[PDB]
Order: sequence, then C-alpha cells, then structure tokens
Amino acid sequence: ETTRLTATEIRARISEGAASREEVVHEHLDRIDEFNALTNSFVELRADQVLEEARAADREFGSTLGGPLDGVPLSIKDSYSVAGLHRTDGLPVNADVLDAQDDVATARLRAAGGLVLGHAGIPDLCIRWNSVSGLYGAVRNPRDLSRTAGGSSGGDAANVAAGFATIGLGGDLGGSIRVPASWCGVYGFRTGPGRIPDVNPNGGRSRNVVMELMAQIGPIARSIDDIELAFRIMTGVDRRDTMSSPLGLIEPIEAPRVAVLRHETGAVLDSSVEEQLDATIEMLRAEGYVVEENVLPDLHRAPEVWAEIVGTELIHRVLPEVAELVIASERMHIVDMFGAYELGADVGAYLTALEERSSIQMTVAALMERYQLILAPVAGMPAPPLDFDDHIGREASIALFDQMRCVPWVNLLGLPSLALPNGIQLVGRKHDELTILAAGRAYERRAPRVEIATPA
Amino acid sequence: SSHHHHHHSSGLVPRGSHMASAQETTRLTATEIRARISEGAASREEVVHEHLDRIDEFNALTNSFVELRADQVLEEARAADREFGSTLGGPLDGVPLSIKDSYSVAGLHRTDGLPVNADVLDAQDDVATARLRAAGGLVLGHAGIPDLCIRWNSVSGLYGAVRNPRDLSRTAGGSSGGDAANVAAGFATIGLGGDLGGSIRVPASWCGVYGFRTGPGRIPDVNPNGGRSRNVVMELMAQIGPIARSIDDIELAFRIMTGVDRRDTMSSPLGLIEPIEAPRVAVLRHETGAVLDSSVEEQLDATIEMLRAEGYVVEENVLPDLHRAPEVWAEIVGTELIHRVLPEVAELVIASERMHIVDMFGAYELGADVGAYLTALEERSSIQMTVAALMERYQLILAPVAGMPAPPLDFDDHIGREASIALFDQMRCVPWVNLLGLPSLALPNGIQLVGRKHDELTILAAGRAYERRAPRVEIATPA
Repeated sequence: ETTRLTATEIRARISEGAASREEVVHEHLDRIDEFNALTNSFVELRADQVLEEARAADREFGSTLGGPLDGVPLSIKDSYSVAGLHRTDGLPVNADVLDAQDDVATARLRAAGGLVLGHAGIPDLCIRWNSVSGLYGAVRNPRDLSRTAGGSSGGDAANVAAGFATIGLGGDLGGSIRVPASWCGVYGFRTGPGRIPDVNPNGGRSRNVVMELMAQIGPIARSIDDIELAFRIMTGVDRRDTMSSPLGLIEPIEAPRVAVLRHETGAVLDSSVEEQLDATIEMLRAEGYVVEENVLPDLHRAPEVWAEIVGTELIHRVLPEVAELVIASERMHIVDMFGAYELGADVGAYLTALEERSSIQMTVAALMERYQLILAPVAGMPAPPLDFDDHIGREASIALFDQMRCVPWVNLLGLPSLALPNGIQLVGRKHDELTILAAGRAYERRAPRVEIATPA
Repeated sequence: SSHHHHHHSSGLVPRGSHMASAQETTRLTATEIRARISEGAASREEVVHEHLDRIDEFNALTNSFVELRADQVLEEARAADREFGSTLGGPLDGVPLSIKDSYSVAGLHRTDGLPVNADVLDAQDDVATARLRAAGGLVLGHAGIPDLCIRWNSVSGLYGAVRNPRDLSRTAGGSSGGDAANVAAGFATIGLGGDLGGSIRVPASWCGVYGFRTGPGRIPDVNPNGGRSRNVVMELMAQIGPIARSIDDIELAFRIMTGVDRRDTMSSPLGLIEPIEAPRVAVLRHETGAVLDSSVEEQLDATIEMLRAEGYVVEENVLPDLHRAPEVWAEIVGTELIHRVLPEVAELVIASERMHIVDMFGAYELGADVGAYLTALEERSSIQMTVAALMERYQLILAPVAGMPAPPLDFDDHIGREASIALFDQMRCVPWVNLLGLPSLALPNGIQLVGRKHDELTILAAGRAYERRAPRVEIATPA
C-alpha cells in the first residue's frame, strides 16, 4: 500500500498508471479512519476537499506528473495556516478561527502538487515536548501508545510514523521538530535562518524578534530524499518575513569535520542513547567522515540561556494573558520547568542574558569553522510515558530539562539541524543545510529503512 | 606643467596657466585624486602631506581628527610611491581616510570618548578598516565622537567638542561627527562611521556632506581585538557606512567594504542587488510626528522636484500614522541605556552625556519591568511588518533627516526634560530607519532616501537624481 512508501515511490506508481492520485489519497484516509482514534494525531481532516483535488488532477493530467509533490499526501501542523482549516494553538477559545489563506510554506507545498489531508495535533501554545491540547487531547506515539509522541510537532511526527501521510510540516523553537521526529522514529529537519519564510497572510500575533530568531520551519519524513524535496520546495524569499533571505542554497562542503557533543552542554544521557550516539559515530566514520570526540568547550550555559530567555517571556508576558485559556498541565509545565530558569521581573537581567546569547553564538560560530558539523543526541532518553511532564513539580522538571540539554542550544544559536530516526542529530552552521543532509544520507546508507508503525 | 598633455577641449589658454588654477587634493574627490596620481602630477606622499598640513593648520578649530598616525601613513604612501610610482594599485589607492574612533585601526586606540580607555591599543584593524586599507586607502587617523556614541553632538571627555567646519558655533552632529567634520573640512576624502539612531545621517547632513547608512548583511562588524558582546536587539539597529563628498566615493567605499565575514552573525554572503527599474517614492513629512522647520520642508520639496525631473513617480500623503516608530526606538534604546549602561559607566562619562541620556531617553524608557520591554519588542516587529508591506509599493521613502539645520553647540547641553522631548520631536524622521533595519542615504541638503533591506543600489541610483542637479559639495575652511 502507498501508506508504506516514500514520495518518489508513490509518484512512480502514479506515473506508471498503477495508482491514481485519488487511490493514493483513499489509502491514506482509510488508514487514518482505522487507526487515528488510537493516535489522535490528525485533529482536523479535509477528506472530501483533498479527494476533489486528487480527482481534479487525475482527470486533467492522468499519469503525467505535474509539480514535484503531485500525488503526495501531507500532514500540516495546526500552527501553519491551510486555507479552509482551523488554526487553534490547541485552545478551545480559538475553535472558530478558520483561515482563508495558506501560509507561504503551505502554499508552496500545495502549488507543487502536495495533497494536504488535514491538520496535526499540538500542545496548548506549542510550548511542550508532549502534544496535549484542550481542544483535541493527547497525541499518542504510534510506536508505543503508552508513550508521548513528543512536541510541539508531535501530531505531524505521529502521522508520518503511522503512515497517515508521507511528509509532515512542523516548526522548531526548542526541539519542536527534532524531539517528536526522533521519539516517533522518523526524520525531522529544522532548517536554518533565511531559507523558509514564516508568513501568515491571515494575520498572526506580532512576535518578539528574540523569539523569532530561534524558530524555524521544517519537514518531517521517512527518508532524506523526502526531507530534501520538501525543503527545496519551501525555500525562497518572501519579504513579508523579515528573517527571510534571497540567498541560495550552498552546495555540500567537501570533507567536513564532525565534532561530537556528548556531555559538554551538561546533558544527562541514558546508556541506550549513548549507544546510539556511538553507533552513529561508527556509521559516519565508515562513510569516510573524520569524527572527533572531546573537542568542544564547556557549553552548559547554552541550554540555560535559552531557558532564561524563553522562560522569562513565558512567565512575564504569556502566562499573564493565557493562564485561564490553557489546560492545567500546560500551565504547570511552564511554571515547574521554565520557572526554574526565568530571570525575574528586572529588565537588566534579561538584557544580560541577551548579551550572553550573542557571546555563545560567536564562540560556537568560530569553532564551527573547524567542525562544520556537530553530532549530538536529541533527547537524553527514549520516548517517555505520556505522563512524563504532567504535574511533576520543580525538582523533576529540572531533571527533565537536564535530560534535554542537547536540544535547545541549537535554537539559541540559530542553527539548522537534522534529527535522525535513532534520536541523534546533525547540527550545521547557518546556511549549510545541504552539508547536513549529505551527512544524513551517510546514516541512511547504513541504517535500516524507516518502516511505518501500525498503532495497536 | 610642461610634462603633461594639455587636452584640446581647453582652447588657446596656456597649459601652465590652466594648471595654476589646479586645486589642492584636499578639495578633490577620490577619482580626481587618483587621476592626478595616475598622470604623474601628484605622488601619494604629496597627497598625504597636503591633508596632514591642512589638519595641522585647522584641526585645533574643529577638533575632529583626534588621534593621527602621520608617520605611519606617510611611510605607507612613500612605500607605495617607491614601489609603484604613477601606477595605481587597488581601487582606493591614493585616497586619504578618516575612521571613527569606534572602528579598530592597528596602532590606534579605541576609546568611546572615555579617558579610562586611552590605554586600549589595538593590534589589529577591524574587518571594515582592513578592507579599505587592502584596497589602498590611506588612514590618517581616528575621528571624534561623543562619550558612549549616544548623542547627536560629538563631545567627549577625552577630546572635547567637535565643531562644525561650516560654522564653528554649531554642532557637527553625532555620533559620527568627527568623520563628517573631517570630510566637510577637506581633512580626508572619505570617512567611516556607523548609524544606530542617525549617527551617520545626522552629522553628514549637518556638515553638508553625503552619509550612507548601509543595510543588513552587507558590511560586517568584526573586531579581531575582541569587542564587547552586545544585545542582538541593539545589533539589529546599527550599520556601518561611509561619509563622502560625492556619490561615487560613497559607492566606492561601500563596494570595498561589502562581503561576508562569519565572525559577524549579521553578515551575509548575499551579493548586491541591481537597482529596481522604476521604483515609486513615498514622501515622509509629518507621518512620524516630526516638527520641521520651513527651510527643511523647502529642501524636501526641492528634492521631490529633482526626483520627478529624473523620471521618478513621487507620491505625498500615502504613508500611515507612524508616530510610534521613533518612540519605540527610544523605548528600546532608552531602557537599555538607563537600566544597563549608565549603572556600569556613569562615573566614567561626562555629565552632559549622562544628562542627555536621562533628560531625553528618560522620557521614553520603559522602567524596570521586563514585561514592558517585551511588549515594545513585539511592537517593533509589528511596525516592521507594516512598513515592509508598504515598501513593496513604495520601494523608496524620501524624508527629512533632522527637522532643523545644524543647531548651536550647546543645543543638547543640560537642557532638561521638556526641551529634550522638543528636540526628540525635531528628530522623528531619523531613528525609525534604525528601528526597522533599513538602509538610507543622507544627502548634503539634509534629506534622505530610505530603501528596503538589500536595496542599497536602488537608493544610490535615486541619490544621483539629486547629485545631477545640485551644486557640487565644496569643502569648508574652519574660521
């Protein structure tokens, strides 16, 4: 069935006349209807509408493929507007927010022929590594339904892992692509500054530049070719996003040196995660990369400064506004974890943190002239139980943060990173996305192909 | 004179007679200096001596060149002469430069105007300086600044007050006042400054020269000696750029300094974008709430007519109410100055600088609550998005710089809160440009052309509508 196949494989079936686009969509919709009650990962569907799109293309063009995503079913995170779908942030108060226009990233996927099946589940506010909302409930991991799918792009990761869609669209502010992609055993690519514009023609709330500098859009998929396809389609300037650039993609570096991050950000790692890190080092070396351990300086401040900057804003701006609109577990995750790092009410403390961010960014940029890739864990543990961050208190929330210290430094410093299905990531410099994907292909050449999960 | 051709376009007059009107190189543009060197009519050493001699005669009046490297630059010039003669090297070979105190020059001190920093001797050039020197530029020295580079009046504890060479009773502006004054006085051909709240445009306009604030990505700010770490918010609002007496010299310096350096997170490898075919121009007059003198409105109107004559479509009364834009700049900058900067350096800065910050920025600063600062950062993003959308239709904005011509030297000296608000209101066409991260060219008549991010060449092309029609910029002799 096409639910098990990559985008290239689906398109080959269509071009050979072995499947219609409508048949492909029906296969995915039927699988969703069978298993989505268990994962709760597709939270809003557009079944009739996407079948009409598929049929339209079948009738007009038949087996001739149009754009590069023609025939390919897609999952889109609730956060990214899709014309005719609701954009809620997980909140019951926003249940009536229905968008007239696609976001630019979504529009590019659809213009290329992509078939959007619906919107994917998220946590309230998209601030959580567990996709639990007031409006839709909890996303459950298709690999083990007792476990979190991660977050904030947990629904998209779950949809791709379950074979409900071929490619997903998420975003990453504090691991929000990489964490759920790894915990659901799929690829998740956080792009870097400039490449994919974040433009919502329906009117978003205005954001602090500091927060905008740390967030990037990216695809989730079961193969690197699908990651790259979606990445290339979405890349391109749009001057409605200040952060967008017309700079082209840069061809992969010849013989990049790889530095290994293990404990240098202070992360607390399970033995099983250390074993995957070691396995990935082995794979890269067998593919001819030079990989070096114990070359990075003490970077424990990097995830801390992320939490200070983000936490101060959540505690002093966001919670005061939305505390009554979010589920209690969301409020308490913010208070329990981000409350441990927030800087208090004094603007001077926040300004000092912003200076430290710049200092760390410059230090890491300088060392990445020698080590153009950093290989690191994503999470310090495999997918935890659904309740792992539910009303756990301050002490346990500090422990959770310590398990996640290989994640948010990437956001702080504005770097692209590919999460691999084994929970290890490849981080690159700004603008060096294709170098990252080349290293990803080295892992892909060595590890078994990603297979879909059947929720049970 | 007899060693040169006397071109036939000059009918009848003796060659020697014609040449007896040839002005000293202190009056010439970079192209004219280079033509004289290439013809064998001047050596580089001669050019440098002419400038250093003029500085020695008149710099006690302007106080604009604050730290010279006379012996060193003379050695550079002699070395280039001895090796290469009348053959030009790089595109800036033979051209004397002024560099703002802020930007490292190897063997000079970077002080921020503060006597405590008189021992900060830099071993290396900043990247921007290095690029100018590698192209052949001859750095004469460092130029004057205000304490902390936060003032539209270049007054320091270390060097005293820069005075306007066009009228010594008036301010030269700031914070790049020394460089504007050096260029206006004919002490150097090109100056290098920076612009956080008008710090190039204001002194350039008040000194009657061109000043170009470049935009995001183009010129890297890299100090190999180790600068202080800065808030990204402040970094997003500041850009380096040249000050000169012609647009060719602006463009030459800009092109030399442009190029990626990954030691500056804001630097981009993006190339220059060719000028837009037929950009529409929007006129900013009172839409940011500025209080404008009649004389400034007359220059704005004159410039509209020059642009229309060149073929630009120029529209008035098309901008929305943008009075919040300069206010948000003052809120963001002021809060950092009052809650971070002054607590650390108040004892090291001159009282008039501290009092300018309290009197003016204290009117806008947000207090100690981080929530208020975060709110202002959101508003900055909102305004930026709004203006970016408008600038898809109006790719250039024509605006005053200051609301008045160069004020008296004491215009911001211990003036108090109410007078400081009035001064801010006169300057409201200035700092919105910084807030939103936009390039802008200030013309010598105190009017500016603002463009979108990455659109520097479109701006310079529009500036040439003025240069084609206006009298050439002439140097002033301080008296």
